[PDB]
Amino acid sequence: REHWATRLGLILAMAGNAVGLCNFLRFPVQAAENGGGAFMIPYIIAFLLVGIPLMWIEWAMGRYGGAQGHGTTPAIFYLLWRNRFAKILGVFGLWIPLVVAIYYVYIESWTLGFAIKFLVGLVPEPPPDPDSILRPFKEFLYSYIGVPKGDEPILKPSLFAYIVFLITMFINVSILIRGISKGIERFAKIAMPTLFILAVFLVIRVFLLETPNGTAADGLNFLWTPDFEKLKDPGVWIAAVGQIFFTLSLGFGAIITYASYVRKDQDIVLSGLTAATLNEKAEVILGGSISIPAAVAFFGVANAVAIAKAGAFNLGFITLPAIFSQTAGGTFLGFLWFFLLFFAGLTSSIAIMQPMIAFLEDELKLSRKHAVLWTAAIVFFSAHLVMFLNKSLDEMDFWAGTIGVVFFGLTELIIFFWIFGADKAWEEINRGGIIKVPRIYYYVMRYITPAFLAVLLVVWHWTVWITRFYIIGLFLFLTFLVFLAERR
Ligand SMILES: CC(C)C[C@H](N)C(=O)O
Ligand code: NA
Ligand code: NA
Repeated sequence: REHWATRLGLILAMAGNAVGLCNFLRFPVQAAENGGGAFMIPYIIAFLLVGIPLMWIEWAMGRYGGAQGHGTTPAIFYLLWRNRFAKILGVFGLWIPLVVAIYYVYIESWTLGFAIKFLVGLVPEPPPDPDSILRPFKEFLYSYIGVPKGDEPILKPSLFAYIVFLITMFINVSILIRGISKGIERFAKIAMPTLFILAVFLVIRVFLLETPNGTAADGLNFLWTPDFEKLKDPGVWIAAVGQIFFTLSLGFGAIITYASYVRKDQDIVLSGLTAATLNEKAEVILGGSISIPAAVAFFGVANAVAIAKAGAFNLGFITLPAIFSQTAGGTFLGFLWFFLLFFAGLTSSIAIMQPMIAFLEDELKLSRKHAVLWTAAIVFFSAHLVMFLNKSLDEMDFWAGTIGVVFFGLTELIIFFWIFGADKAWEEINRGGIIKVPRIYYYVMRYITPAFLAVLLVVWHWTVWITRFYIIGLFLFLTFLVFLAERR
């Protein structure tokens, strides 16, 4: 079984797992929609009551499974809970990452194509009224992905977009087929410093922005001024816990698969804490200080919130490049932004496609080459439904990327800390750690986190069926594979 070569390499690979498109695309939108600073206070709390404990739990479950040669949740749930329903629940740990990747890699291909076109300078040229500049870029995006012009929910991606998607899939395959250390870790050691440097440069350049409508400091103040009145609103807590799940890759089965290659005796407490802290630094500091500060600097706080309500794609692929186009060297700055997004999306897509590869390797005894190639074939085939059927991405992100991840985090917490045991799980978490988990977190993992998640869950066109029917089929397919494994 493969193992990580260096501890720093493991930290950077886990950071690349956590640091992705969400940090720079969803967190600005979710923070601006929930009142700026009024969203930051619960988010941090959700990081302390939900994020870190589930991170440690997934690390421990991954290492525990990998010690016995099982990297995926169908087998790890059965190890922690000897029951067929445990395998059925673990099938979600393969279904969620695959379905998520099916469109995540397409968005990553978007970022790659935009980076290419901005480096070559094949960008729209607006004339010297905000709509006068936003419309050329908007249409620029609409021609790339093929937004429907009429009532039919049919997408028509450009040939360049399809070729760039092929290239993105090829890059993911070239990274994954080389293995854990020689592929994921080696690429992480290069991509993470690049990501941080690009994010820091963009943060500085955006902080240097100022128009008669405001400054980037105004956006930073809007994002960092606490509003204790909105602590009463449950929707802020819903958004905060959901964003924590999305940014820390919790409930996607990826952290478990990555930790399954950590050796039996290696540390998981300090390592996972450092990885989560790096991701939080990148998203909260760097990711949050690019889009929203520039939007506030060019339009003010109210118009920036109104633009953020339009969606993550509209802010990341239309509004920010249009804003950059009004500054000296703005095309190159947009190229830097899209290259940052592409490296983030790549370091996340390899991580969310690794679970299926690990399942095929451990449970069906497929070689790494065959496993990577078959996973790539499945993802590339299924991605056409997202590429051509409108709102299929929305359905996949709702069922697998939103409901599925939260329910799966709750399920893994219940299986590890209630079914498998509380003292056993705690000792497995703290075994071999450079530092020890604070004792209070025990009562956070056993009582506070599941009750929090349950309370928040409780308080929380026909073509959609086309997507649903498909992804359900995928689940069945995966189940059949599990069945075959059990018969082998
Ligand atoms: C699906 C996950 C890889 C997403 C990742 N946590 C991100 O920030 O984009
Ligand atoms: Na993240
Ligand atoms: Na990443």
